[PDB]
Amino acid sequence: MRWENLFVSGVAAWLPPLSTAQDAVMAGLLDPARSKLRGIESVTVASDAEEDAPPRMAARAARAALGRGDVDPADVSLVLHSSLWFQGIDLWPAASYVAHEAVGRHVPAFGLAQRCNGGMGAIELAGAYLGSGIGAGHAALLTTGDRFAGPRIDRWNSVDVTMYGDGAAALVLSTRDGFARVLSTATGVDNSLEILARGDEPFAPHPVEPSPVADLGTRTVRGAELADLPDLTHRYIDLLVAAKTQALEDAGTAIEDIAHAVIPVSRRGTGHELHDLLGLPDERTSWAYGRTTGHVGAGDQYAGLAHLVENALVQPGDRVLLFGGGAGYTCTAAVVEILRMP
Amino acid sequence: MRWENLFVSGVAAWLPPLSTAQDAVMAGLLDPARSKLRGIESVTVASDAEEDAPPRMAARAARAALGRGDVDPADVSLVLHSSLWFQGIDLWPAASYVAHEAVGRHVPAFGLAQRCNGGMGAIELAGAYLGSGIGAGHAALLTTGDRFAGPRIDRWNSVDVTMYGDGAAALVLSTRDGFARVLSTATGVDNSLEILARGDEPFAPHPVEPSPVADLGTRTVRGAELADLPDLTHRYIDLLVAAKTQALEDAGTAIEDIAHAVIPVSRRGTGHELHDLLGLPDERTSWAYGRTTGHVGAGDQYAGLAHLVENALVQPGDRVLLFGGGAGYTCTAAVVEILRMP
Repeated sequence: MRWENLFVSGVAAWLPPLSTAQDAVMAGLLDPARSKLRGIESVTVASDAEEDAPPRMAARAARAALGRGDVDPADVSLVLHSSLWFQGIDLWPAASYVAHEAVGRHVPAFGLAQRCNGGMGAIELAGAYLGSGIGAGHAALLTTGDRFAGPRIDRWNSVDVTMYGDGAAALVLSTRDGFARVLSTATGVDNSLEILARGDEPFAPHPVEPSPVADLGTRTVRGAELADLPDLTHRYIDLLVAAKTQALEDAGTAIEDIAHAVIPVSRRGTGHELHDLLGLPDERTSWAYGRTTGHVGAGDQYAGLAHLVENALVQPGDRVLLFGGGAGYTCTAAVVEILRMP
Repeated sequence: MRWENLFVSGVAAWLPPLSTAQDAVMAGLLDPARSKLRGIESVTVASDAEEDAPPRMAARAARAALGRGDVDPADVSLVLHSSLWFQGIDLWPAASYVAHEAVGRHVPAFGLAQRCNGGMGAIELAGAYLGSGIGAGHAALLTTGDRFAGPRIDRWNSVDVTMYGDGAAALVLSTRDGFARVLSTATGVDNSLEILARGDEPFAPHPVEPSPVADLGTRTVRGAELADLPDLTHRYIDLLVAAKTQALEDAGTAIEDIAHAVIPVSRRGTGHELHDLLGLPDERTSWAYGRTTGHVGAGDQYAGLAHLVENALVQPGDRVLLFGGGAGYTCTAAVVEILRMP
C-alpha cells in the first residue's frame, strides 16, 4: 500500500529496568551456551506490583507518545492494543482501560492479536480506519503491552529464537501531520505456518492448570514433523521477502536507501539472520538496541523507532524500515520518512 | 457512518446441541428462581472433543457463509476472528487457523477483543479495510467463536444478565454485491464503564490457578461502588441510545421502518428491557431465537441474522437493525437492507 496521507505523530516505550543475561546464567535460569548463541545481553523485567500490569505500562507509553507529538487526546478516533499474553485480569476489556486512561471515554478500543506482528499490523488496520470517515478525529493510538511471569512463561527459555522482555510501547498515527511520513505498508502472510505455533498441543476445553512452563521451541519441531511440508523454510523466506519487496516498491525506495531497519528481537546465532535476508548489515538494524531489551511483546518496532528518534540516530530526509513478523505467520513492513525531529 | 458500497454476502452459524435450563435446574447447576427470572429456555453446549474447539467451529461456520454468497476464497483480503475466551491452545494465533482452514494461506488474519461487541465492531474495521485499497480482494471474512468450560466459566451463573452459549458464527462482507446491503453502522462507547468488568479484582502477574468460578455479576456490583459515579445508569443508556440514533439516521430509516432487530441475548426479568429503550416491541426482536441459544459469545448478531435469513422471516426490501453491546462499554449498531434472498 502506498499511503498518500499518513504520518507518525508520536512514539514511545515504557520499559522497566534491565535484568542481565549474566545474572540469569549465574542464578542457573539460563544455560550459558544458549546466552552466548542468542546474543541477548539483557531484557527488561517489571515488578509484580499492580502498577506494572501491562495495561498500565501501555497507558504510560500512550501518554508519552501523545505528549511527544502534541496530539490532543480528543482527536484520537481509535485505540488498538496489541499483546501476546495475560493482561492481569481476565474476562475484561484491557483495551478500554488503556483508552480510558490515555485518551478518554468516547473512543472505540479493540484488543488485537497477531502475535509478534500486532504492532505492525495495527498500522494497516488503523490507517484504513482513519481514511474511512467512520470517526471524526485525525489520529489513532496504537499500544502494546506485556508482562511475562511464571510458572507459564520462562522469559529466558520459553521461545527458542528469543527472550521475552516486559513493557509497553505506543505509536500515534495521524492523517494530518507528524514527524515521520508513512510512505507505505505491506503484509506478507502464510497461514499454513500456524501449525508451528501449536505443534502437537491438543485443543483443551479449559486452560491447563497448574500451568506447565511453555516451550514454543518444542512446538515448532512437533509442528514441522506434523506439517510434513517439503518447502517449510522457503515458505517463511518467501513471506518475509514479499513484505520487504512490496513495502520498498510501494515507497519508491530501495534497501540501499534505508538508513535503518527496526526489526523483531530474535536471533539464530549461526548462519543467516534476518538482516542477510533484508539485504543490509547488522549495524543498520535495531539489533544493538533490541539485544538490551529482549522481545518486548508486540512492541519491538515502536520501541526501536522511539530509540532512533530519542537518540537522534536519524535526521530529516532519512528513511526507516519498520519490519514485523509473528507466528501465524504474518509479517507487516512499513517505510517511514523522517520529516523533522521532535 | 453511511456506507455507499458495503454488502453482506454470506452469513452462517455453526451451533452445537441445545441444553435446557430445566435440565440445568434438575442437575443442580441453576436455581429454579433464576431460571424463571431470566426466561432463557436453553443454551448451546459443545462437546469437549477437539473438533469443537472454537477456532474449528468458526472455520466450519466460515465455510458455510462463504458457500452461501458464492464468494471465491481468493477474493477475501482480511479475516477478523472475535471472541470472549480461551480458544483451546494458548500462545497461538487462532485467527490464522480460522483463515487457513476457511480461506487459504495468503490472507492477513487478526484476533479481535471487544467483548460481546466484537462481532459488530469488526464490521466497521473490516469495512474500512476493504475500502482502503490495502488488499486486492473485495471481501472480508468475519468470525466469532467460543466454548465455555469450568472450573473458570459456569455458563448458567457467571453473568447475572445472560447465560453463555457455545458456538461460532461467520459474516462475509463485500464491497461489490451481497444478498443484503449495509446502509449504516455507528458506535456508542463509554470506556469509563470498563471498571464494571473488573470489579475490585486485582491485577495479577500470572493467571490465578486453580481457577475460581468467574462471577461477573459481582464484578458489576463491586465496580459500580468503587467507581462511585452519580449517573452510572445514564452513561450506559446514552451510549446505547446514541448507537441507535446514529445508525437509524445514517440509514435514513425510522424505528417504525425496522422490520426486525437482532440484539444481544440477555435479560433483566422485570423493569425496562433493551427493546423498550430501542423503541420496538419484543416480537420484532431476536429474543424468541436468542433465548434458545443463550449468549453465543460475540456471535449473537451474526447468528440471529442467519436465523432470520435461513427461515425466510424477512423479505427483500426489509430493513434490519443489528445491535451490539459489550463490556468496555462499546455498542456498535448497523442497519441492513436485504436486496434478495440466498
